[PDB]
Amino acid sequence: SIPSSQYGFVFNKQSGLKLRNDLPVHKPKAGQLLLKVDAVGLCHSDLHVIYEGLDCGDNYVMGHEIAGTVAAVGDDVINYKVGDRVACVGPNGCGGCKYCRGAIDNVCKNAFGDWFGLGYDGGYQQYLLVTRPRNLSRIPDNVSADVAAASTDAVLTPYHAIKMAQVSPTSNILLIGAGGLGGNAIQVAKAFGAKVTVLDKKKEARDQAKKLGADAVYETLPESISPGSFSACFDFVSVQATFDVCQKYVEPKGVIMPVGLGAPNLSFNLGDLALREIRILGSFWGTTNDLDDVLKLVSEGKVKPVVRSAKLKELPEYIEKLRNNAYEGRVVFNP
Amino acid sequence: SIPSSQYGFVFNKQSGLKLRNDLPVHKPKAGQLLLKVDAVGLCHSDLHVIYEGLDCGDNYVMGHEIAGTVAAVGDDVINYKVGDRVACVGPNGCGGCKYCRGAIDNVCKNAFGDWFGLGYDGGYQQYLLVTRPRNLSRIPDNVSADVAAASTDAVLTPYHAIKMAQVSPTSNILLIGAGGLGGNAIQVAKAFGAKVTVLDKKKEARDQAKKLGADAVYETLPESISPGSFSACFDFVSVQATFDVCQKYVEPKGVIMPVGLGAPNLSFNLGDLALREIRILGSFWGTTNDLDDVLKLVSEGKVKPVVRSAKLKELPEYIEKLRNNAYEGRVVFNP
Amino acid sequence: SIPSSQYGFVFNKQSGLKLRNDLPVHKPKAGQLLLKVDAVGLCHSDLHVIYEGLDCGDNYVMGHEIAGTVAAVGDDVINYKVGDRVACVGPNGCGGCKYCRGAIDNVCKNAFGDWFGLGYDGGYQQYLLVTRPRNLSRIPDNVSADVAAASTDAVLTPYHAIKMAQVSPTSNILLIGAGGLGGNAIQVAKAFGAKVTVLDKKKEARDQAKKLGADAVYETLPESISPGSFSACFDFVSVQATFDVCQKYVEPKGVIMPVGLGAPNLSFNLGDLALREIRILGSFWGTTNDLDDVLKLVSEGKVKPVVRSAKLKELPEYIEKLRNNAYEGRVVFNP
Amino acid sequence: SIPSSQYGFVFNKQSGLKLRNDLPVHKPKAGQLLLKVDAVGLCHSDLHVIYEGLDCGDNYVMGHEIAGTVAAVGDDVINYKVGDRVACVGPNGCGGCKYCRGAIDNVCKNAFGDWFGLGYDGGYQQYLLVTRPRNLSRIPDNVSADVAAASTDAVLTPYHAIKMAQVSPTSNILLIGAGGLGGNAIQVAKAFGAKVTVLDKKKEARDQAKKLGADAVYETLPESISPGSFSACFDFVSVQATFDVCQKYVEPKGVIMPVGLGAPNLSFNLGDLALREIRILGSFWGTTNDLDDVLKLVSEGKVKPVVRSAKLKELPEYIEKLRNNAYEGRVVFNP
Ligand SMILES: NC(=O)c1ccc[n+]([C@@H]2O[C@H](COP(=O)([O-])OP(=O)(O)OC[C@H]3O[C@@H](n4cnc5c(N)ncnc54)[C@H](O)[C@@H]3O)[C@@H](O)[C@H]2O)c1
Ligand SMILES: NC(=O)c1ccc[n+]([C@@H]2O[C@H](COP(=O)([O-])OP(=O)(O)OC[C@H]3O[C@@H](n4cnc5c(N)ncnc54)[C@H](O)[C@@H]3O)[C@@H](O)[C@H]2O)c1
Ligand SMILES: NC(=O)c1ccc[n+]([C@@H]2O[C@H](COP(=O)([O-])OP(=O)(O)OC[C@H]3O[C@@H](n4cnc5c(N)ncnc54)[C@H](O)[C@@H]3O)[C@@H](O)[C@H]2O)c1
Ligand SMILES: NC(=O)c1ccc[n+]([C@@H]2O[C@H](COP(=O)([O-])OP(=O)(O)OC[C@H]3O[C@@H](n4cnc5c(N)ncnc54)[C@H](O)[C@@H]3O)[C@@H](O)[C@H]2O)c1
Ligand SMILES: [Zn+2]
Ligand SMILES: [Zn+2]
Ligand SMILES: [Zn+2]
Ligand SMILES: [Zn+2]
Ligand SMILES: [Zn+2]
Ligand SMILES: [Zn+2]
Ligand SMILES: [Zn+2]
Ligand SMILES: [Zn+2]
Repeated sequence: SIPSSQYGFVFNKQSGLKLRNDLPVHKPKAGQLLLKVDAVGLCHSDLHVIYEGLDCGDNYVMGHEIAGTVAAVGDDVINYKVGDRVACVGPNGCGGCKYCRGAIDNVCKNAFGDWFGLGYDGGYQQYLLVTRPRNLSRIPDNVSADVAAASTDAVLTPYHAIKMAQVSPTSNILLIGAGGLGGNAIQVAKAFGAKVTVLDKKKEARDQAKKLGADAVYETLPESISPGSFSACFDFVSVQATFDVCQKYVEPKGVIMPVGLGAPNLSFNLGDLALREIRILGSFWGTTNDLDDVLKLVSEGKVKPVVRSAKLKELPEYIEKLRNNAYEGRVVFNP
Repeated sequence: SIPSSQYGFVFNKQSGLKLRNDLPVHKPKAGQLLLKVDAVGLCHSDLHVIYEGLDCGDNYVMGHEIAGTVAAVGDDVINYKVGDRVACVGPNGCGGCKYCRGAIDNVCKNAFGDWFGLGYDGGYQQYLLVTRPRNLSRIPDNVSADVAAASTDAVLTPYHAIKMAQVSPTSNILLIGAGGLGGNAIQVAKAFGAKVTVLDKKKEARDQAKKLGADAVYETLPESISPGSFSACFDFVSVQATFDVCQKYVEPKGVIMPVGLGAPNLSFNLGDLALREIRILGSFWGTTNDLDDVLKLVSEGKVKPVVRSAKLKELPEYIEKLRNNAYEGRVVFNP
Repeated sequence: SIPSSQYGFVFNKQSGLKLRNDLPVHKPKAGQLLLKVDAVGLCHSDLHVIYEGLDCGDNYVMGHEIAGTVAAVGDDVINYKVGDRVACVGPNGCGGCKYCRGAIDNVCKNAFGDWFGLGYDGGYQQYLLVTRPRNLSRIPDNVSADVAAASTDAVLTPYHAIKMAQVSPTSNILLIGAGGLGGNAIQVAKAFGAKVTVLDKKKEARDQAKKLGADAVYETLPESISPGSFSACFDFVSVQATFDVCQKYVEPKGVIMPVGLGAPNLSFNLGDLALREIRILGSFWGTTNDLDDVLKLVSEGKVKPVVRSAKLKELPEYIEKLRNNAYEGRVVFNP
Repeated sequence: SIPSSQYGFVFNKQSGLKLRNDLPVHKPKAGQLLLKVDAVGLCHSDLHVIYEGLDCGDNYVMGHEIAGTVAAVGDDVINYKVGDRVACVGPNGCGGCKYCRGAIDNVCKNAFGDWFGLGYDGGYQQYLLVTRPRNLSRIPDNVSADVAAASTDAVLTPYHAIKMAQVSPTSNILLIGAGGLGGNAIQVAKAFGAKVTVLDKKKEARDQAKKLGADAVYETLPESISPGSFSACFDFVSVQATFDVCQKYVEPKGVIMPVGLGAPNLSFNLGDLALREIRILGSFWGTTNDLDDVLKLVSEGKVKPVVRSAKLKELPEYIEKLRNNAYEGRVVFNP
């Protein structure tokens, strides 16, 4: 049956993220549903929230890569039934604004500060109350919870960005960072037919980037590669040093995608951006529609997320390891 | 008759901009044509180059807003003939690469730095040798040399940016700076149907902005105006302070156009740009096709450039005035 | 107060459109609301349903240009309150599908056959039950019901089409038909900044087109006009003769918009369409977001719908006049 | 050495396509070059010209899929050298109009009726005079002349259309016709990552379609496939019946690409195109930039044109087999 209480990690600004053993298990009201978390991923963004002032709100269960099984549905829920395996659409769009009707519910202003695991409660618990079921994607039968969870951000974000940049078979792109996101960016990009060059400061990540399909992998681009030669540069790190590499190597009218959140601000050379018409396109998570596209690509085997799983109570240990860039790929937790 | 020597203003990194009374006038070889300058405009970019280290080559006659009359055509040229009134397409693209064949001849790599008045010789002289006649647009009979001169940049640049921003009747835009480019941007934007709000530190510029069609003008945007409510923000100043205004007032997925070149670098808030998918689009001058459109808009009266003229030998006195923001609109010179 | 029974014109396949005196006044369930019709427009499409046997469904109150005031809201409805003046979004999207969330709720497969007044009940009655209020747009205070009504189709449709064609100040377009939609297409197009040439076989319509802002109006295009010289051709008639005019005068890569529905099938010259890459884009009504864009353009005075009002009971007399192209612009009715 | 006379096939409205053993060998004038034809392909289009009067001009050497080696260069030709292996860009744009500058040199008006082998002389000869060298693309060393010839149209045309339709990894497309163009369209579509369904009346073609990578291949779509379920429908046949299939199976807002020229006219159901906003996009050959993209994709092994070669003098025989749809893929000839 479904318990009266549960354990989970709650984030509070004065105490950080804390394990709580006596959390309530909400019973879904009309239009809501209860999701039993099967897998929740750890995104590097949680590190920015907890340790670097990335402000998303206060006192909420973290964990935004959520995959679970419908455990209970409130009155009026007809689209979902207990037993349905689903993954959460991070942005948690309101569903009624011009954004949520305009194919871009990821930037819904009403939902700003109310994202799953980033403002609103997330997956670092046993039972998640979903107030808006519209923000759910059905997980295909052949896709595991662990992979589905990673798919909601580690894959979704790169997919959304790559789609936005309109990558194609004539694309010659550069990806900076081959971690959780970068690793899936490689596979998504290859699916679009692009040539992919990867940069990463960690040898292990570089080795993995190669196994995943990257056409070229380096720690530092050789002097032999020409500046202003890439059609698109996706920066999954976003510190000034990496942004500078993108601006140097992107071709005229090419695009720079600062997906990474490694700094509060970044500067660009104005004379260069203007005269060569470089485009800096912000990209955030992904849309409800994108998620459906994504789970389909994973299901069909085009994207295989590097995932490793562990018990949810081991989370603090893995956060520490992540802080030290001590592992490759993604790690997901089973509550 | 065509003289064998001329006067003009030559820019050198060591001696700045200097008047030369012994510049050479060369009959055009095959493929080339000699243009007699009728009007050449003074753009603020010239101030950046002469006084602020904006790197635009060395050792060439300045003046990049050029309108004139063909004085001689080399053999092989059959697209133009003596007497034709034409305006120069600044970027001076090679016309044979993938950029030039791809509707973006303004970002041609082969020709990077080979720009009229900003790398290659320009209009601050009596005769300009044009080596690539393809980079000329016919001036309509009812458009004066003075107006056509201003149109090649002051009107062309903002037209190119607005067009790139896909401005429309549903647009709510903010323009910062109502000088040479700004005043014309107001008119172009109104032609596209946008609502225009202008910011300028100088009363005279605000008044002109208003006379030209701006819906609202201010020295300081009222703090009560909702942040993130403009679909596009065109910054024709580009210093850190104005860029910050753009990022604060641009709506989600909206666009920031840093057309101005007032600083070597500009920084943007990373979390804001990413989470709200803000776009920063570099825009440079205009294309050959763009200029034809611009000259048609001007001939039709949709854009009426604010212009006043003087003898080219008065350039020094006007450079100082523009440097002190002493006049409104554009100033053009007649050699 | 709210009456128990009402009058309205119900459409049935056996007996056509007949006036009823015993129509119930539905009490809105949860999530629904009751709209008191203040103004309802007569569209030419209604004639296709009544006389050309255009199958939209059967046994429903017609009238799809709807404007009114909220008379009652069921439980749960909080986005609307009795007294709110709103206009119906014709397509009546379901809201949950990928089309409705994808910025294109006008083609929602789920709501096919359930559009206001064209499958589902409409505005040719006193009180309309609104099952899905997401399909409503608030009417600005300075916009009358009568004008709002015409805005939901007469204006909305050509707006949506014109926007799709990406018209701009460089566009040279041709519109065929200056009636309900045509007259507004003229205004919306001028707003977009395009030069507009209009064709209409009726002098009174040509006279009005000129008054509305058309740059040139004719019955037949003069020989002086070159073929393939229009960037876009909007056909609000759509019979083979008018389509032929479009394909002959549209320029290479240009677009033809068969907005009109005057024929079951139309043919195009394949050789011409392929070699000159002509585009034929289908356009249907408008989206919820389009209507907000539209009502705003009207409130701002950019579009002044030629509207004339009469009492709903006079509908029959007016349908006959429309059948005979006896009047110009739109006629809307006050219940 | 270069002979003073040659043989080739000339088309005339009166005598049809006839072999000539006394054709002159043109000496290149300045800016022009002579090309030694290494391989020329037979496109079904040639049949329409010979037998069905698609009138492209008169008295010209046919054969528009051209690959060869520069035999001679006139004075001033600098970008090309004797011995350079190049493939002709069919449309043979003028290079100086707004279309050629606007990334669409394939619809250049000045060049209408002056295309390689279709108005202007083509490849069914030994030495072709190229009056406009801009319409050449370098053949990579690892691409044979036979394959390159096929790439100038059999691959280029479908590449252009597929690029235009913006196919992607989430695309579910239908291709009708698996001949010369069809077979390559399958390969190009896969490189873009789309799911492909092919239709061909001929068994051998279906069998080849399967070997080329189509996900599903049929003679007739099984009743188990839902109408309006394809994102894009490419018709490489274009007879009323195939178009009808496209209109029935394309999903809302989907696109129909009538690339085939199997009929002088085609009709579309207006009610259906309008309500489901179906798009019909004309597509013609390819652009100079498209060919560079294509030869690169071929060189990279992503597209392997099914090609079989024969002596040019055997052309009369193969034209007959093609009329009889007797062989699969493309057949190219060696002069
Ligand atoms: N824009 C969005 O919507 C969005 C969504 C998810 C994550 N993110 C951001 O993306 C970034 C990465 O997420 P992640 O989970 O993949 O982190 P990760 O820990 O899983 O992987 C990080 C990788 O970056 C590499 N790296 C770090 N600094 C580098 C440098 N200076 N040069 C080269 N390589 C470097 C590391 O070696 C590591 O392999 C984070 O900053 C996160 O906040 C953004
Ligand atoms: N991207 C391009 O291709 C391109 C082409 C031309 C010019 N530009 C750049 O555009 C900028 C303006 O060109 P211009 O000739 O119009 O300058 P201008 O001197 O003709 O007009 C400048 C205007 O900006 C206003 N202004 C200055 N600082 C301001 C501030 N902090 N806040 C608000 N308003 C301010 C001034 O009062 C004045 O009205 C220059 O930096 C120039 O280099 C760029
Ligand atoms: N696609 C859509 O979503 C949509 C929405 C509404 C209406 N429509 C269609 O648009 C068309 C017009 O609607 P309306 O209410 O504005 O019609 P209308 O009666 O209000 O105006 C019709 C005008 O077309 C002119 N006209 C008719 N035949 C002509 C011809 N052969 N040549 C030149 N001019 C001609 C008439 O003189 C008249 O001025 C109808 O066919 C309607 O079904 C389509
Ligand atoms: N628009 C352009 O720019 C362009 C460029 C080249 C060719 N084309 C046109 O494309 C068409 C095909 O060119 P091609 O060289 O590939 O022809 P092809 O002879 O090489 O191959 C034709 C294929 O179509 C199949 N087919 C014919 N009728 C069919 C039907 N009713 N249903 C299903 N399958 C059918 C045949 O079995 C054959 O496999 C021609 O009409 C040609 O004119 C257009
Ligand atoms: Zn994340
Ligand atoms: Zn929302
Ligand atoms: Zn300038
Ligand atoms: Zn170039
Ligand atoms: Zn209607
Ligand atoms: Zn829907
Ligand atoms: Zn062909
Ligand atoms: Zn041309």
